[PDB]
Amino acid sequence: HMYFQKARLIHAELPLLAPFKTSYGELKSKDFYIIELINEEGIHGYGELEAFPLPDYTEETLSSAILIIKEQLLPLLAQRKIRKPEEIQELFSWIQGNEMAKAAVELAVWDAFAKMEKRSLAKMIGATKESIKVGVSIGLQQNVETLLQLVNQYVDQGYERVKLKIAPNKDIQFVEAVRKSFPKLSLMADANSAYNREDFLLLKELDQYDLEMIEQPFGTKDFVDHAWLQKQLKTRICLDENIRSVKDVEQAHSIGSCRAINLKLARVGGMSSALKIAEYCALNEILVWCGGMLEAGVGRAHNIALAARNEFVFPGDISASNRFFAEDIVTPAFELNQGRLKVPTNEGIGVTLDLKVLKKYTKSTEEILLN
Amino acid sequence: HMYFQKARLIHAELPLLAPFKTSYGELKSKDFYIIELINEEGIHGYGELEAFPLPDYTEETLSSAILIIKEQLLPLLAQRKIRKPEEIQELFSWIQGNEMAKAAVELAVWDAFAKMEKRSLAKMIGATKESIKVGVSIGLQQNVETLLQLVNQYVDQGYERVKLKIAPNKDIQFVEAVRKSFPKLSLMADANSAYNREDFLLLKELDQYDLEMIEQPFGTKDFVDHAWLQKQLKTRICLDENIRSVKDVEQAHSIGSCRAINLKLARVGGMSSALKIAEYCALNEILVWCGGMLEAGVGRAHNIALAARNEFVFPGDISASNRFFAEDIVTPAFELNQGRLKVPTNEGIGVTLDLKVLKKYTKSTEEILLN
Ligand SMILES: [Mg+2]
Ligand SMILES: [Mg+2]
Repeated sequence: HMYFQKARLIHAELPLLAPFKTSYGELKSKDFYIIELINEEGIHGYGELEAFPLPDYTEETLSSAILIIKEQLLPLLAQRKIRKPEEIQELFSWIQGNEMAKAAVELAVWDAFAKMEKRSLAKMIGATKESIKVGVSIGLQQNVETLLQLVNQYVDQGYERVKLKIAPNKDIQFVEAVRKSFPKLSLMADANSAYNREDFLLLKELDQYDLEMIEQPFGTKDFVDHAWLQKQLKTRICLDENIRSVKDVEQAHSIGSCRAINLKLARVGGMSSALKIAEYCALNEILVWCGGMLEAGVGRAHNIALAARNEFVFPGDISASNRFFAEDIVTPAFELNQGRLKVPTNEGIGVTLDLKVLKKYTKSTEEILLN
Repeated sequence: HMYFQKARLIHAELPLLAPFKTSYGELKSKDFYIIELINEEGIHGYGELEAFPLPDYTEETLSSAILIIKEQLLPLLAQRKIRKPEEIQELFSWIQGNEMAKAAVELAVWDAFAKMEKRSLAKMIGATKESIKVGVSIGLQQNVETLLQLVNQYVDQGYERVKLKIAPNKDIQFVEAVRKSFPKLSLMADANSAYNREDFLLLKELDQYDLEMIEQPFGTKDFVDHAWLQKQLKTRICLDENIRSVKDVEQAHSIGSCRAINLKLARVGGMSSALKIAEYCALNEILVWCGGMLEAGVGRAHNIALAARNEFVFPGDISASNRFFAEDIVTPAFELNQGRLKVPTNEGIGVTLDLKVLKKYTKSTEEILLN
C-alpha cells in the first residue's frame, strides 16, 4: 500500500564506445529517460524509458513516449493508492500501444515495491538464480574470416551463446563457418526483417545448422508469412516487434507463426506483462529469452531480475556496462564472470545511481507533483 | 514536379453541438491540426491531423502525432523534389506506425498536386460520382422505443444506411426492433470491441437480421478470434483499428478474420494507402467503406473524394458539418440532399478556409521553413 508523492523525469545521454546500427540510423549514444517515482514514505522507484530516437524499430520514439508519460501515464497515478505493482498494467490497460512509455513508469513502480518489502526485485518476482548466462550479438561482417575471429574472442571470454546478424547476401556462408568450427556452441540468427517469402530457399538452408532460432525473417507485423515458414523448418522462428502482450503471443501461437519469443520488458509494457508472457511460453513449449535495448544501468538491472526467472533458459541480450558504455549511471558495475552476471541482492533493482556520473550526462530535469 | 517551401501548422478546436463519446472519454469538441503545405510556386496544400486527444482509439494522440510530424515527417520534405503525390508514402515507409501523422502531411501533398493540375482531388484519384450516399450512426439507447424514433427521423431525412451501436446487454433486442420495422433499410452494427469468444451465441443471433456487417466484435489487434467467428456467420465481420495497410488487409484475408473493412484515411496513413486498399478489397470480394473520425472541413473534403471512388458502395460515415459542428472551417458548407453529398469540383479538395471562422478557433500558429 503506497501513494506516489512526486515524479522526477531525468533526461540523460551516455556516450557509446562504438556506434550502434539501427534499421535506418546509427546510434552514437543511448538517449534515454529515468523515471524516478517517489513514495509518500520516502522510497524512490526507478524506471528507464528505452524508446529509440527514430521510429525505425517500433512506432515509439523517446520524444513522443516521454510525452505520453507526461500527458497520459503520470496523471493516472496522481490521485491513486497502489496496492500491487501489478495494478499498474490495469489502469494503463485502456491505453492502446505505447508500451515503452508504460514500461518506464510501471517498472519504476515495481522497484518501489520490492524496496518497500526489503527484497531484491529478482527475489520478489520469484527468481531463484543468483547469476545468469548472457549471450553476445555480432553484426554483419564482410569477411567470413573476421567473423570467425570475433566468434573466437567471445567464446574464450565465456559467452555461451552467440547471435549472428543475417542478411540475404551474408547468411548461409557465415552460419556454416561458425557452425563448422563451434559444433557445440548454441547459435541463433537474427534476420532483422530482411527477407521475403521468395527467399524461403535461403532460410531453409539454415535449418540444417542446428540454429537455436531465426529472429523475425519477415515483416515486423507479420504472423501469416512467418507461420508459412515455421511449418517448413525444424529451427524455431522468433518474433520480436509484433509481440506486445500475452494476447499477441496467443495469436502467433494459434496461427503457428513462431516457436520462440524475443521478450524485451520495454516493448512488452513492463514487468506484469513480461511475467505473464514468460509463464505462457513455458506452458506452451515456446522458447522465451530476454532481448535487449541498449539499456543504461537502471534498464539493465530490471532486465537481469526478469532474466533470473526459471522460464528463461536461453542466454539473453544483457552484458557488463563495459561492453557498450565507457561509463554507466549505476554504482555497482556489472562484472562479467565467464558468461555470467550476478543477480542483484540489494533492495529493489539492486543498484544505485551515481548522482555524480549522472549529472555530467543529464540534459534536463523535471519534477512533477502527483499530488 | 514541386518543392515545398514552407509548412504552417494551425492548431484549432471546434465546439461540438453534442458531446461525442469515445471508449474511455467524451469529446466536447474536435481538437485538431491543419497542415498547410506551401508550394514553391505559391500553391497551398491542406491536410488535417485527426488523432484523438487520448490513446483510447489507436496508440496515436494529437499531441504526440503533431510531435512526430514536426520531428519526423516535415524534415524529410525539406530538401526533396516531389514528382508524384504517391512518393510521400514511400519516404515515410521506413517509419513504423504513426499513420495518422503521415496522413495529415501526405493528404496535404495530394491536395497540392490536384491543385497544380486544375482538377478536383476527386477527379484526380479517378472518381466519377458527383454525389455519394452517406450513412448515419446511432449510439446506445436505453429505450428500444426511443431508438426506433431516432431511426425514423433519419430514414425520413434520406439516410439510406444506419449504423447501430451494439453492446452485450443492448444488442439483439434493438437490432430486431429496427429490422422488424425497416425490413429494407441497410443496417450494420458496431460492437466497439465489447465482446469475448464466450459471447459468440449473442453474435450468432444477429446473423439472421440481414445485418450488412458487424464491426470489430473482439480485440482491436485480433485476427484469430475474428476469423473463428467469421467462419460461423453469414454476416460480414468488419475490422477497423488493426487495419493500417494493404498488407494488414492481406493478413486478415488469408486468416479469414473478416469480409469487410472500415477504411479511414487517417488510420491508414493517407490517400496512396487508402486507394491501394480499396483496389485490393474490390479484387477479393471484401466490402470497403469510408469510416469517420469527426473531421473538420478539410478532413471531410478529402474523405468525400475518397468516398467518390467506385469501390465504395456502402454509405460512409460522412455528413453535413451541421450534424456535429455549429460552425466549420470550410467555406462551401456540405448540403445534405436526401442521403447524398455533392462531390467538390473546385481545384484540390474543392473547399476554402474561412480564415475568419478559423481565427476564432485557432489556439496557435507555427510556420516551418523547408528551405
Ligand atoms: Mg529484431
Ligand atoms: Mg471501431
